[PDB]
Amino acid sequence: VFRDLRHYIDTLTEKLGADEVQTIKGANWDLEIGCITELSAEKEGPALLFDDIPGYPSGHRVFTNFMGTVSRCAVALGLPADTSAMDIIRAWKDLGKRIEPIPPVEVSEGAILENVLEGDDVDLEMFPTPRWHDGDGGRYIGTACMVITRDPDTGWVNVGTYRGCVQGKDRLSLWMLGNRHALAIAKKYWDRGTACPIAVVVGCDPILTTAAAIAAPSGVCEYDVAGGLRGVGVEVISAPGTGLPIPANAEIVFEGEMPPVEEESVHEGPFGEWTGYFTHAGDETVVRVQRILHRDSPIILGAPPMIPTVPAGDQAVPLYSASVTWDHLEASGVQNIKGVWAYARQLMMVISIEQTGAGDAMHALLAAAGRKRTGGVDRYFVVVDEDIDITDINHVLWALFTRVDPAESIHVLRTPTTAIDPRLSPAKREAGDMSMGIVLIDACKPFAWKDSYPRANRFDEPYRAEIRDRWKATLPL
Amino acid sequence: VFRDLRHYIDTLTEKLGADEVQTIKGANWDLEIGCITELSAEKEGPALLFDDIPGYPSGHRVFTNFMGTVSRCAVALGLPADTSAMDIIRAWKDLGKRIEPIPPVEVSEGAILENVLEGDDVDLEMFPTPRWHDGDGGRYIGTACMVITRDPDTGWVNVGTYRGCVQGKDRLSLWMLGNRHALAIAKKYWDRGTACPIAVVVGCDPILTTAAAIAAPSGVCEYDVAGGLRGVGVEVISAPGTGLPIPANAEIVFEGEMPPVEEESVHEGPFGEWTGYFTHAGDETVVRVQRILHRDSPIILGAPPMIPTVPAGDQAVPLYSASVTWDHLEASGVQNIKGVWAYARQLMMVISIEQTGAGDAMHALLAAAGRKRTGGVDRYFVVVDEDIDITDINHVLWALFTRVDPAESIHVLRTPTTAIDPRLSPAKREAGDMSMGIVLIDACKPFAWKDSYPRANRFDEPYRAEIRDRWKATLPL
Amino acid sequence: VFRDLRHYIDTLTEKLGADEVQTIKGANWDLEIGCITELSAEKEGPALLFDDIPGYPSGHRVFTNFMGTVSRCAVALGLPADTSAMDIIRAWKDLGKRIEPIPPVEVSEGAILENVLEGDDVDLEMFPTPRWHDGDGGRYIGTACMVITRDPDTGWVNVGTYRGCVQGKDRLSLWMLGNRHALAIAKKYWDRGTACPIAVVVGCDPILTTAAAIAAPSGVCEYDVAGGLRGVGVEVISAPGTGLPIPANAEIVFEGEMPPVEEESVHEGPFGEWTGYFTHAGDETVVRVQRILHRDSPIILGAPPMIPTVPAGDQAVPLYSASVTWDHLEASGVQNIKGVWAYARQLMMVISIEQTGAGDAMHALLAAAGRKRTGGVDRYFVVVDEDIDITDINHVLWALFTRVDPAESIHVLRTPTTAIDPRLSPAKREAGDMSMGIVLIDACKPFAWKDSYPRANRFDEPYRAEIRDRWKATLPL
Ligand SMILES: Cc1cc2c3c(c1C)C(C)(C)CC=[N+]3c1c([nH]c(=O)[nH]c1=O)N2C[C@H](O)[C@H](O)[C@H](O)COP(=O)(O)O
Ligand SMILES: Cc1cc2c3c(c1C)C(C)(C)CC=[N+]3c1c([nH]c(=O)[nH]c1=O)N2C[C@H](O)[C@H](O)[C@H](O)COP(=O)(O)O
Ligand SMILES: Cc1cc2c3c(c1C)C(C)(C)CC=[N+]3c1c([nH]c(=O)[nH]c1=O)N2C[C@H](O)[C@H](O)[C@H](O)COP(=O)(O)O
Ligand SMILES: [Mn+2]
Ligand SMILES: [Mn+2]
Ligand SMILES: [Mn+2]
Ligand code: NA
Ligand code: NA
Ligand code: NA
Repeated sequence: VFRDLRHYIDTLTEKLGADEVQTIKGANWDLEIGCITELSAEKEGPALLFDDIPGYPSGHRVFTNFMGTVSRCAVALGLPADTSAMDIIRAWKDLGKRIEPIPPVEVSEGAILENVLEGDDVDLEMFPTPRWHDGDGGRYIGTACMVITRDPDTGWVNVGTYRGCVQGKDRLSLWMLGNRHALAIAKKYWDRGTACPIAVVVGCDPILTTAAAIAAPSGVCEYDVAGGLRGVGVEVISAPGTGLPIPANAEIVFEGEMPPVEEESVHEGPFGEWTGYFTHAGDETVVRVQRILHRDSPIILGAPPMIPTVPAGDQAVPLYSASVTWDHLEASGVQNIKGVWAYARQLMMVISIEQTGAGDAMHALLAAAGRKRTGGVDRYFVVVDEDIDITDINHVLWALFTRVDPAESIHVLRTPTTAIDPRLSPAKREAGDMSMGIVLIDACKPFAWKDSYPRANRFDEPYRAEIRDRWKATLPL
Repeated sequence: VFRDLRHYIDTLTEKLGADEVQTIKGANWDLEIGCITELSAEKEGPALLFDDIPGYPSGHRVFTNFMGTVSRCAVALGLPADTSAMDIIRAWKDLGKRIEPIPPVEVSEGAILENVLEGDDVDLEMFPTPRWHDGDGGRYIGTACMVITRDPDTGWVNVGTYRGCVQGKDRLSLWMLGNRHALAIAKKYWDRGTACPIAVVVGCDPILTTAAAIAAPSGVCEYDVAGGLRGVGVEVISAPGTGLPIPANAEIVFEGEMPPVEEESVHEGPFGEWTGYFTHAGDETVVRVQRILHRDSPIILGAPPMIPTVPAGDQAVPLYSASVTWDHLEASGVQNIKGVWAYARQLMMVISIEQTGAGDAMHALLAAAGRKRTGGVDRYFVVVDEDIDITDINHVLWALFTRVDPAESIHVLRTPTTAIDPRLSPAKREAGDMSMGIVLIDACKPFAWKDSYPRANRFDEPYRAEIRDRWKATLPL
Repeated sequence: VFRDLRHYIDTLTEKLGADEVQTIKGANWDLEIGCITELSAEKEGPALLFDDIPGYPSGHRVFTNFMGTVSRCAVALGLPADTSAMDIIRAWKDLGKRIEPIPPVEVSEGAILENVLEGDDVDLEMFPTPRWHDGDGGRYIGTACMVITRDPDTGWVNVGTYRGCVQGKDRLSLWMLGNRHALAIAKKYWDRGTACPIAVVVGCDPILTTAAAIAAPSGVCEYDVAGGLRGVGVEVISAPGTGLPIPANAEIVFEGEMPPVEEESVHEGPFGEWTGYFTHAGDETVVRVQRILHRDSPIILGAPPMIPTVPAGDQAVPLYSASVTWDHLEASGVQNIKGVWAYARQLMMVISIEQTGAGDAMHALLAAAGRKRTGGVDRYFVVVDEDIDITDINHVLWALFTRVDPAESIHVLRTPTTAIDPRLSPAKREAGDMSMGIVLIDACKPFAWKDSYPRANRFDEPYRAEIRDRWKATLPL
């Protein structure tokens, strides 16, 4: 529950020390910002606040890696700064069950109205938008962002997150996969020979984009869902030109209309997919930007895609993957679950149970492998006992390294993949052949003889936590 | 919604002709009744009403195979006599979602009070109980039955179905698997050095035992659930001796108490498990029978176990298996489901989808294989396209025979089984080794080339149904 | 040993009651007859005798499903109406060994001469020929039929069964696979610039077509073989126009000549292959029909292809498949064979042995899998112990469901298939790639521990037969 981006940054330095966010002066938008973000992300550095970008006025800032740590996700979710990775999951999972839609609160004034820019004054190049990676088609101002549209017939307002590239001083490309709600709406104003009116937020309260990104059902306005996660409706404004609701204290908004493909498209160069590879460039859907709103010292909220095994700068904890699988395991009557986690979004799913029967391990693997398809590359599935910290790749590895008989525990299944999968050959795709496969890896102590298992040389968790909280100041631990 | 067994039999002959139930005179309780039931069941004969059993008074009857057909399950569920097998599933599945507990209705009079028998008059041998199979430990009067107990502290009343063998003129053995609600309750009166008071119904309205058998949650009195499936609470009576609620128009009730194992057990010979094999004999939990209630011409409702690939005389349609898997496939986001069915309870699960993507088939297989473990022998899983009648073993076979590449479509998975599995070796069990396996068989037309699939030489379903309903009288069809 | 079709129908109602054959009035040749045949066949109804077909004179009849039951095959083979399925096999197998060629008996008069039709009077459309399935290329009067030709040089007369479609009022298409004896002969009269003279029988004594269908060696006139199975030579007539021998009391004969492909072909639409799929339409070999002979109230003997897992209306017992495999198992020194059966012609072969050694089961599987290739789709092979009724799909299933360890007993072999196989992809065929595979499934009680196998809950066979023959009238059983 944040007022705006700045309340969030503050909150971070309140709960974590002034070191938790660090301001960087004189990095360049071209490659340099992105490359810093990527390395800092790998090293779980501070959240980065980029200032005095050469060619740009002071306070014209970029904020990256803003939720690229466990402890950060906890603050953002407003739990104790020191809440465990798996506790966050437990929390998220259970929030899921007790949240009702709380609508946005109208509100009359707000920081978004400090600088409004119309007709000629509309220059997208005014922002210090980075070119995040060599090979991007342009500069992607719209990453951790909101794309807002209103259904004209009902009045549902849908906020989702589509990549937005700067295509000129008044054009912003968006890429929406076929099935996107924004597009569903959009087509109402097309089959009526108007444009589809749209606003697009490119910096603001991260809880809001956390929500924009949530795969909310149709008809359901993800503004409400945000209200749900914070507990009070979000402070909002009729955008002047289009009427659409935008955040009162947002950082930067573009308003205006998006016509049909057949009338104006632009070339939307590649950008990185979630699997850590560049997707395809095409002629994409573009928006004519008619208004720019921005606060003084406007910050862009930047989440450029990284390879998925790097901490994800916009939520390092895999909230959705971990939690939704966990609900499926329960529904699938798997028992004594101690934890569910995902590395690289969903490419290794990990499950920690307490085995009470011979079939538990294989039952959890098949359960996890059969859950609701999402992003359509699946690969590894790993079950382990209740003494493995599955949020700690090292610990999971040691289990894969020391509790797996490869002749018995590795189950390679031959199954199809999806076009998105970087490992499908041109020859295969073209022939409609989607064969890939998955691995079910049973890394559990064998049940028949579990009590006879060699004992781990490692401190128990309680003690680990006694020493941690005792040697708090002194030493990272 | 039946008044009693006799309303049900009537209903059967009303909806199906007087041929649907047939009365059999002069078969013997020893083997002969059972053996007739088994063959008639295989041939989907009439529901059998056994009369003039030698050594027994007229009207002392046995009723078997009472729901051993699709069309019978439909009448019992009170849908059109001619409702399709899969329509029944669709119905059951959806009833599941709209039923609330409707409690039993007290009622003052009823047919159960025509003959009450106390102290010396209590002779279990009075009933023409069959010895259903050679190898049964005795005569099993308690098959399609209700075992009623009341929790003394709360007052929850639990009705479940445990095998009941006649162990003398006043003793009835029951076998309850460790985790049975009756036993949960029972242990309250043991840890208090009283017996556990119990009544046991051995003939009555089959909807009632349909419900007794439903794996209802703890705390939940499956009398209510019966109320749910019929739409009105069930007509019921405080049994005189124990207070427990029993059906007003029931056929035969035994009331009395069951002490702890350590005080009186009996040898409870084998009887057939659901997998079509004899389980183990042991010293079992026994009930001292103190009252016998029975109507004039009392009928025993008999469901002896058959091998599971025979039509199950007590519900030939696999209501629970088919429906609960279907809910899991939905939850697991499998789509365009046309049908789910099970042969031999759950040993082949079959799923009919309409493929819209390369991964559908394997996704449905894994989804089904990971669902909530129940009876703990799993074996085959089969997915097919939307033109297969999966309720017709012949049609499913032809798909397994003509749409499976064995080198690509048969996925043998190595997984553990449970002690109940007749194929686990003594050597394995003793060593705690439960290895068995399952098969995922993709019997779908290959998606990459589906439109090029050879065309089936078989009448479309609409036409099949035009000719069927047109040539109705004339010819079985 | 039947006089003609009518002696056969009679024989059926003599041995089985008047219910065994049922006369159907006012079904239409277009689809309706076929669709009734198919459903009645699935339900093992009566043999169907179709009368008063709209547009057609009375007694112009169609007879289907004429041998679509075990008990029917027994009557046809003239054994006790109640001979077991496997007894029929045992009988067939052993007949095979004691039959010598008994030639046809000349005879002077016969029912075939009641109506002869020449030049203009030749109208094939006169018969109430059904269009058996939607998708057939025309109406297939020639299904359960005889195609008779005489070798001009030697005088061998060959009768085989090729599909015959009505192609006009005086043209009948035949499709002969490359290697067919009729064609072998035919080519003698082509390489001599005459037509090949031919007669084609389309209703008659079913023993005769049983024989026409028998894959008799070259040089061997399958008229003789018929003599062998009945014990007396068959009553026969020089057809007037061509001289060829035809049955004295046949129902319907067409006589005339068939020229070479290059001189007159017709389009021979698809019809159903034995694997339950439509084959390819092509330009086919046609016969110019010059004579029509028919008895008063002439019946067409109709065996339309059904999917192979339906009871085959023309012999539900798989005489040839079951018996010839059985001889191979013997020759392959497999021992204590109790039974061999086939479902869907040959797509699951089943073998029942009495195991006396560790290697028996796998030895029977490989033996069966290596036998003489016939129709060129093979798929499943199943061995079981001597207590399985392998003629009862339910019983075989329960064995596959409860006696197979999938991790040990399922042997998938990678082997090529043939073009006929509906599951081979266009891409594969075109590349000359015939990979498919087969499964060897050992469903035997494991020998090492067989005596410890859980005991079947099912009535022994003797008793099953005591109750069956005791409760004969009373109840189907
Ligand atoms: C978090 C997030 C989600 C992206 C996304 C990105 C991020 C960071 C980017 C900016 C890094 C790369 C682009 N993204 C796209 C995307 N969906 C889409 O169709 N096109 C995209 O370009 N999504 C998915 C989208 O955010 C969620 O699936 C929404 O719930 C879908 O919105 P909707 O349900 O209202 O249609
Ligand atoms: C339909 C049915 C279910 C049997 C059953 C049978 C049938 C026909 C028989 C009579 C053929 C063989 C015996 N049965 C037993 C049984 N559960 C058990 O612990 N012991 C048994 O002997 N069950 C299971 C029981 O009916 C259901 O699982 C109940 O929902 C469990 O009751 P509860 O939930 O109240 O404890
Ligand atoms: C029983 C039977 C066998 C058919 C047959 C059918 C049936 C019902 C039909 C009518 C349903 C479909 C068509 N059939 C053809 C066929 N052989 C062939 O080359 N073309 C066919 O069209 N055969 C095979 C033929 O009957 C036997 O293989 C003969 O033994 C071969 O005759 P021959 O040995 O004298 O050449
Ligand atoms: Mn949405
Ligand atoms: Mn219960
Ligand atoms: Mn021949
Ligand atoms: Na969204
Ligand atoms: Na119950
Ligand atoms: Na032949």
